[PDB]
Amino acid sequence: MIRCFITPDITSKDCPNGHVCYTKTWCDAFCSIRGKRVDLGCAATCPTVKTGVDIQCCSTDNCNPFPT
Repeated sequence: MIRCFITPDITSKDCPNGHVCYTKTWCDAFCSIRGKRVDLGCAATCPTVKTGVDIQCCSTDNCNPFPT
């Protein structure tokens, strides 16, 4: 059970089976004009990410706000 921010809307949700919040960022084909993609979510464990995807995982409520 954890509360986290969730994309795409960027609002907080209860995740009854979650234990971490995460922020994933990466470049898609439009990175050069729109900036990085940002995924905010909750998971039972910190996700395993592939090359090109940055991730930050934390375990307190709403610890993954949209980057400023």
